[PDB]
Amino acid sequence: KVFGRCELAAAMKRHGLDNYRGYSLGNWVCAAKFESNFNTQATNRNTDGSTDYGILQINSRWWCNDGRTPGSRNLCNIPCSALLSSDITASVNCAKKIVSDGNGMNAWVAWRNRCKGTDVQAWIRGCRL
Ligand SMILES: [Cl-]
Ligand SMILES: [Cl-]
Ligand SMILES: [Cl-]
Ligand SMILES: [Cl-]
Ligand code: NA
Repeated sequence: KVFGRCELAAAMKRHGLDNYRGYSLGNWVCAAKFESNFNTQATNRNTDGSTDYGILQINSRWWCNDGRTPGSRNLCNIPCSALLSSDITASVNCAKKIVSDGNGMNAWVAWRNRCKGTDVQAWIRGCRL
């Protein structure tokens, strides 16, 4: 599913990401924009053999099981395929654990490089939320 900008903001708020760990909704929408272009089916293979899945491009090295990342963990206790669903619940629940792991949203390199220190509120501006 490719979400609209305001549609995704509302779904993220629905699932309790707005201001989760102090990160306003616009940070999460901006991260999703640059990780996946709002596409829940996004996947991207990394040089280490791990794969990133879903609208927040959650990586199989630590967070989900895909059966093909040797030595990896599954800290969200989910198959990586669950992160590709049109329902964002699994991606949100896993993102909450990632963002709580010590480095905040810096865990998403694209957030650090493309959202951090910008006017992230622009990503939710105009939306009925
Ligand atoms: Cl915001
Ligand atoms: Cl594996
Ligand atoms: Cl949803
Ligand atoms: Cl933080
Ligand atoms: Na894994």
